[PDB]
Amino acid sequence: GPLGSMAGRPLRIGDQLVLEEDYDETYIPSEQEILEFAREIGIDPIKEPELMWLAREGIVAPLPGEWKPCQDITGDIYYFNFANGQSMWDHPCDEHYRSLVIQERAKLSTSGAI
Repeated sequence: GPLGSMAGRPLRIGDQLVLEEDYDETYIPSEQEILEFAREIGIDPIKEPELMWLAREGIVAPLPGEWKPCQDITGDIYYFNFANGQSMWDHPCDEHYRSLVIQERAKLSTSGAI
């Protein structure tokens, strides 16, 4: 026996399929694509153009250097942090941009947001 903590962890090859491969940094998004990320992250860009400067940077921004997508053995896609050893079911940068929009909106509205 191990006479302490056991290391008999499960293994699979389907759990090794990482989806991070290509990304472009220099491309410029169209106004229709900036409006699409603004509407997707919860913004009304017709009345909230500050939160849409946030969305312009939003659509071009990549994931942090420790986080990347991978395949789960049930046949599904998820996100994993390789420095902390943590999983997520939504994009870490997308969840960050929603939180950043909400906090910027609360500051611009001086806690009187609607």
